[PDB]
Formats: sequence, C-alpha cells, structure tokens
Amino acid sequence: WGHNGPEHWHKDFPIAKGERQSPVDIDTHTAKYDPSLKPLSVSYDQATSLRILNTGYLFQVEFDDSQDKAVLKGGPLDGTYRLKQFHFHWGSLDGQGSEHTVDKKKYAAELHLVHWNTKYGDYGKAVQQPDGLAVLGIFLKVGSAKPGLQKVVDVLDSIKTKGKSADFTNFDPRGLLPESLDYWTYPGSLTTPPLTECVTWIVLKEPISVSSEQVLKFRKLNFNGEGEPEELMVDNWRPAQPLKNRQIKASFK
Ligand SMILES: NS(=O)(=O)c1c(F)c(F)c(SCCO)c(F)c1NC1CCCCCCC1
Ligand SMILES: [Zn+2]
Repeated sequence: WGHNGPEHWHKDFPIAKGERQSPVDIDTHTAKYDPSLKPLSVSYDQATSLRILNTGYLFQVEFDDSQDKAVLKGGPLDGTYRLKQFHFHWGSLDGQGSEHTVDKKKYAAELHLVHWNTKYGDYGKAVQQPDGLAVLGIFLKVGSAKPGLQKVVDVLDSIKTKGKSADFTNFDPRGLLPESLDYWTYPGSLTTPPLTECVTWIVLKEPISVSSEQVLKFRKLNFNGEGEPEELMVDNWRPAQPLKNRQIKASFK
C-alpha cells in the first residue's frame, strides 16, 4: 500500500468501506453546535519529544508517552489521552494536502497530534477500541511562516529517506497550535491501513499559517529509501470518505 493508493486499500483492509471512515468533508452548515461539549484541555507543558522519523509515507515526531506528560482531555472525550506523536500530511501544490476538508476546501497540509486513551494501558490495545485514540487535527494554509514549525523543517534534510530517524528532543508542540481551540468532532478512523475505527477526531477550525518555504521543504522528503530511485514525498493524504450516518458536532456558534 502507499498502483497502491487509497483506492486499493479495501482489498487488504475491507474496513476501508466501513461505516466510520476518515477523513471526511466537514459541511460547516450541517455541523451542529453542541452546547454540552465540555471545555477542551490541551496540556502540553511537560511534553518530552524524542525523535523524528521518516516512515516512508510521512514524517512523525515521537514523544515519551510512558507517563502522563502531555495529555488531551475534555471536549467530547471521557478520560485522559496521552500524546504519542504528531505528523503531517501534505500536497504537491498549495491547494491540496489536507485529509479533512471544510465545505470541500482543501488546505496545503494537515497536522495530526495523536493521543491514546490511558485506560487501555498501551497504544496497541487502544487502537483496537472504538474510543482508543483522539487525534487533534490542525489545517495548514500557506502564508506567513510558522516560527514554531521551523525546528521541524530544519531537521528534515537529516531524515530525507524512508527509515531515517534523528534525535528530536526539547521540541514544544504548543508552538504548532492556532490561537483558538474552537473545533469540530466526529467518530472516525485511522487514515492509513489498517484503517481501524478507533479515533475520536477533533479538528480545529482555525488553520495555522506556514510559509511557502516551509511546505517546500516537506516536499523535498522522499518516499524511497536511501540508494533507491527518488520518489518525492507529496500527496500523502487520503481523500474524504462517506459520512454515512454520522453527525459532526461543533464546539462553537
Ligand atoms: N492519520 S493517522 O493518525 O491514521 C496516521 C497515518 F495516516 C499515517 F500514514 C501514519 S505513518 C504509517 C503508519 O505507520 C501514522 F503513523 C498515523 N498515525 C499513527 C498514530 C500512532 C499509533 C496509532 C496507529 C496509527 C498510526
Ligand atoms: Zn494522520
């Protein structure tokens, strides 16, 4: 999988045609304000980043999730979700790259901060539960630079190819958040195989702005390993999937 794009994944993972697949188009006019959504709590003051890795499909920054350092709580969530890693999906052009869309609009990229429900003890147990993960999704549009992103961009040359990693300590993910925490939420899935339906998605309404030069540097990563023909790492997003009977709730309006 990666002739092997998202339209093929159902043959190995039949849940690809399931009832709670992600991403989805967020129709802002049909999302329902839910005044009962409890306040969202993003507590990242003790986050401990470890490493950055080129997985062959995207890059990710991993955290020490062996204690409750950085956690997500509140909003639609019951209980405590620990930050495990963040990663991005992005496009070959500035008008595509996000996984979720808003009124059919695609953004240049989307940041996913992935958290697992600590009641399940480990993330591998959490991924087999309907409420195992909470992913905070943040859109990226191209405009002014994002200062809090530059440390990540500057390390990408050291993880150009599949399977490279590098130390990535002391990175503060708070620098990647927009001002507002207004959000939409809905039940969905992972967006790559095995596509399991274990995610409570929380998608922030306010995008962050990143510079043309920052996203250009995402696009110089490679899907291939070292010493293999170069395939630029672009368009690593899954398109919107049918919403089926689901309701998207809004925390605002
Ligand atoms: N959008 S997403 O969160 O489904 C996601 C991808 F689309 C990916 F393409 C990747 S890289 C391929 C899987 O190793 C990914 F790590 C995650 N997240 C991981 C989160 C950590 C543990 C849960 C398992 C899913 C992979
Ligand atoms: Zn993702």
